[PDB]
Amino acid sequence: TGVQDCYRGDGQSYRGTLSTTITGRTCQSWSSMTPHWHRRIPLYYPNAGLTRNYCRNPDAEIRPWCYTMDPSVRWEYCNLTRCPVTE
Ligand SMILES: O=C(O)[C@@H](Cc1ccccc1)[C@H]1CCNC1
Repeated sequence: TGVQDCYRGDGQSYRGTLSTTITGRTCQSWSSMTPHWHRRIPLYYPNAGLTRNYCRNPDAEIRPWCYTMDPSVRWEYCNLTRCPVTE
């Protein structure tokens, strides 16, 4: 058996609710500008599902990511694995 939650391709299609980074930090809400001010917002990325603080990939990084709630760490890849391509 595989995982319950995972991304496919580069994860631009990911619409799950994972909200922690590879180091366990909490993702910052996309609509919030604190601790990090940014432009990965629906104004610029209207198709990308930038909702709550869920891991997403609006700008075609290699895998899903988020800004973090740690003021010293702007962004990280999320703690999300790639869905098995095969059985
Ligand atoms: O830090 C950011 O907001 C951007 C890059 C950026 C830095 C400075 C100015 C504009 C863009 C990253 C987040 C993950 N993908 C690109």
